[PDB]
Amino acid sequence: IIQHSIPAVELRQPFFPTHMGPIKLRQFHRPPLKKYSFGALSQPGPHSVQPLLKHIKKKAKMREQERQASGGGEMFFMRTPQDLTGKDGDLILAEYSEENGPLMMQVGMATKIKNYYKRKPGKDPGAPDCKYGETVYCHTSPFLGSLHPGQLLQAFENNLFRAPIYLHKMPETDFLIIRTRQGYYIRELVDIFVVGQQCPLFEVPGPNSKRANTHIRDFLQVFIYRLFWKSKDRPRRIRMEDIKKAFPSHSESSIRKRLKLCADFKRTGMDSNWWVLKSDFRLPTEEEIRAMVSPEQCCAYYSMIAAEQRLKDAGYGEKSFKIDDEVRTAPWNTTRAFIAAMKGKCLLEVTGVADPTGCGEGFSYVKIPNKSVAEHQERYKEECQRIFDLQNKVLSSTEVLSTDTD
DNA sequence: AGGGCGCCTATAAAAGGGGGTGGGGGCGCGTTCGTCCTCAGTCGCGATCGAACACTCGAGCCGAGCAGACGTGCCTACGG
Repeated sequence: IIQHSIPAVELRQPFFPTHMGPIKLRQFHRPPLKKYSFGALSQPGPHSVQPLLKHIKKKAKMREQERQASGGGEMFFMRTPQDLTGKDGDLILAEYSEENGPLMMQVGMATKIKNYYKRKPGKDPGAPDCKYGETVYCHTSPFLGSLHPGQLLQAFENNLFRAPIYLHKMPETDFLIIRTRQGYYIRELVDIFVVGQQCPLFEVPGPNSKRANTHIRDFLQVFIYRLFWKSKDRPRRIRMEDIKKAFPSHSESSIRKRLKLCADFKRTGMDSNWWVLKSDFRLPTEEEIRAMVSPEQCCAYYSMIAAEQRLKDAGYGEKSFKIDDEVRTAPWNTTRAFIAAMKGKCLLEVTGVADPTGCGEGFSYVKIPNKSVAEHQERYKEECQRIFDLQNKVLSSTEVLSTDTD
């Protein structure tokens, strides 16, 4: 059970962008430092980097007191955008080995760490302890390969994906800088996980699929309801211009569709007119709005449009998505293939063009039929096992390489 | 107790059975070989079932056009 932060659950901006142009899609999950137009750090010259130690201790203390003040047990702390800052709480880094994994979290979403352990035969004294995560004793593997007896494997686990992770040490040279309009802050950060290839648990839709079109529609609908809720006017009213600015690729006519059932156009002598909430229309509750569209569904959709943009950039037209190698790497194909195989509907290529590492240390998620048929499945498991073990060994290794001069 | 007289030894030849010994043939029984049958396995042929592909129909979405309303500008008429 995953409980996301309130800003994420509410699909607030900027945590959940309403629109992304080509540039943003290319930079998806890699935001570049952009200059500020105003505020302290818009100014030239040196700027102080501030310590956070007193602040970190204080927030931990305040949070624990709030915990004891009601009057123990479990509390949920991620209620406001302010609670999501890197400025307090314990922090880890996670570095993703896939250049563009099929699903990624937005800021404000939650994930668990699970410590998968397989018992040694006979008298097992229990799993080793880890600094992070909750131990899970598993007789069957949640991955493509099987755990060996006595093997502990850490992993990220959420509704988008499961992925093995490997704990490493941050280099002694490195610090985390947090940057706001107001100043820089610095934190020590020692724990950094390498993330291995994802096992997708959520299916990414194809471009212009019914699923995709239903999603943008519903997301637009949610944004609209939230606009009415934000309005302080009675009767509530919103401006077309504000919707168009958030959804610049929607025609005014398609926006009028979403508005015709809940609101009335009020014309004024000025090129700004209002849509006023109908007096017999009951605005959906917070709880009902949340049920309309989940953060996971937004993540699936984002994955599609970003991939679609990268494909266009590489010369692959919409008619391409009998199929080109590059199109096989698309998240709508890889997630579909992996999930089908998880349900026993087919097997996976494993060795193939969709291996995200390009060098045999990752899996190619491409459907092959279940179609000597005990040898067919034993060969699939053997190959899965080999790559599974290879990935764990390479990504957990502390060996120092050796810059490639090419 | 001893002399003579009986028998043995050797020679030829015939008569005919009968008896004895050895070899061959015939007859009967058993063994071996061949043929047939049965069983099992494999291959081929035919029929039936399942899967895949194609075609048709319906629904939805998008776009374009028209109408209405509002605002602004220009011209004409009315009022002071």
